[PDB]
Parts: sequence; C-alpha cells; structure tokens
Amino acid sequence: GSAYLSELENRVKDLENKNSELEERLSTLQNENQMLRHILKN
Amino acid sequence: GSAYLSELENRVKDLENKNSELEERLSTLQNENQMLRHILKN
Repeated sequence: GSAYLSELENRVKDLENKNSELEERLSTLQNENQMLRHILKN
Repeated sequence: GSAYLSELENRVKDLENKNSELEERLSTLQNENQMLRHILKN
C-alpha cells in the first residue's frame, strides 16, 4: 500500500511521460506521411 | 483512499491501453511511410 501506492502512481507518472513521448513521435510520423503524400501527388 | 486508490489503478489501466494503442498507430505509419519513401525513391 504505502509502497504499493508510491509505486502505483509512480507507474502512471511513468505511463503519462511515455504517452507524451508516443504522441510526439506520432505527430512527427503523421507530418512525414502527409509531406510524402504531397510530394508524390505533384 | 478507496476512491483515490481505485482511480490510480484505473488510470494505469487506461494509460496502458492507450499507450499500447499508440504503439500500433506508430507501427502503422512507419510501415506506410517506408512504402511511400520506396515509391518516391524508385
């Protein structure tokens, strides 16, 4: 509990940080996807 | 708490689901972008 809780929400601070990371990578891959599409259509 | 303690394990579950979902989208785009690069490429 005391160590469960600490490590439980310890886990979400980690899960949220990981989520932000993934979101930033996603954004980058999406921009690349769209620019490639634009280059190819022209 | 009880309310608090159910909301951290729940937040861990949702974060896990969401982060696993994000990893799939990442895989999808990496695969589409690699193909688009090959097309642009050759």
